[PDB]
Amino acid sequence: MTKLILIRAGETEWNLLGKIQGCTDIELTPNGIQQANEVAQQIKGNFDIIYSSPLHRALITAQKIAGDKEVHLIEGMKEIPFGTWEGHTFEELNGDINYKKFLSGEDGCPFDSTGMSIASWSKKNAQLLLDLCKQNENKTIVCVSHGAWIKTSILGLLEMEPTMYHKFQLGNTGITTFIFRHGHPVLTSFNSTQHLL
Amino acid sequence: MTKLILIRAGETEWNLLGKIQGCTDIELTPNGIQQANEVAQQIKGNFDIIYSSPLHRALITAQKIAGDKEVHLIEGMKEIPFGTWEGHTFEELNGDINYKKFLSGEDGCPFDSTGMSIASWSKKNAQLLLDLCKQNENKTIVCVSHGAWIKTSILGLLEMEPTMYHKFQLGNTGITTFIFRHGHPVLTSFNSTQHLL
Repeated sequence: MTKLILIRAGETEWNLLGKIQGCTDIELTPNGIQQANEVAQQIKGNFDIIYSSPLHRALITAQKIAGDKEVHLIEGMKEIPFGTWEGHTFEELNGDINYKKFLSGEDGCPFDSTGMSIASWSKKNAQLLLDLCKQNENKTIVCVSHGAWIKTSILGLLEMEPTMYHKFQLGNTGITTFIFRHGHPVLTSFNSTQHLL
Repeated sequence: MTKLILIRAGETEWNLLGKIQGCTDIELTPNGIQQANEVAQQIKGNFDIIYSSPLHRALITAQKIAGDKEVHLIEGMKEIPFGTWEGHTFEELNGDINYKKFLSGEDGCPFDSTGMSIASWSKKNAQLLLDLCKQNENKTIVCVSHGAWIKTSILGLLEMEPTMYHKFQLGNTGITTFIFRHGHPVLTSFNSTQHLL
């Protein structure tokens, strides 16, 4: 009954460049809008309620999916801040100490100098998503958000070590779904992208 | 680049009952065959080599997908034996000590009285798939196999605790994909089933 659907925002120019957006409010590419429409077509109108991050790339994606429904903004669902890392590619971060930890597992995998980590964001976002699911018990919930945000959410809900973050790759408009088999969540799909051409 | 595609076999009557097949060679339902067509239609022959479990439910699904190509049998790809538990639902196993261990984590989560577990199958199936990937370095490899076999493969490739098995739910003709970034495997999709009508 209670079904959770996590959808990554559509494509942006910074995505194509490998440029870390984080909180930077970059707009969709024309292809990123096509992606939003194709994922909107896949979902049809199935969900009961749809939430979104307020960032444009996410919000526009959610509005295509929503069709006639309201899109409920959730600031908490905004992309994880990458701080100083924002504006750079990962290749440029090679001489960063916190990036060396981010990969290794040290200090729960720090996001630059944001004071926060894969470990903290996992607990935090998981707790958010669980509260939403309680709020909408026995409904199908769609949440449109971002790559880091969604990946930490997955680790959080499933209770996975922070270094598992680097073993999941999540695409633009990638569908990731949970159900709750006991009281705990169960992953039913991850990064389903068959709706794209 | 090396791409791995793990596909679960089509539906059977034992699947609809929640009945544990394991090694028993149950045939597809007419719907299971319709699923096999649909997944074959999605894949569109878009792979370089295809391997399969020799059990009919898997092999027939591989044959639909393969179309023109040869389906390479691998005995090691056959569904994990469930021994004692084969021919039963999970609800029937309530009084089994090994089933309580299978859930909890004890002894690497034993599969009945087979002398084997989620832990041992994880290492073993991980190992097999890596050898297959080495043999076909830089090709797109399809492997048709079964629920438990694929889930243990995921845990083994991603190096996860046996108990995580109960947090993944995989469907008939569910697509699951890996690539290899930095030498190590990265999950790009799990249980993608948008091809099903």
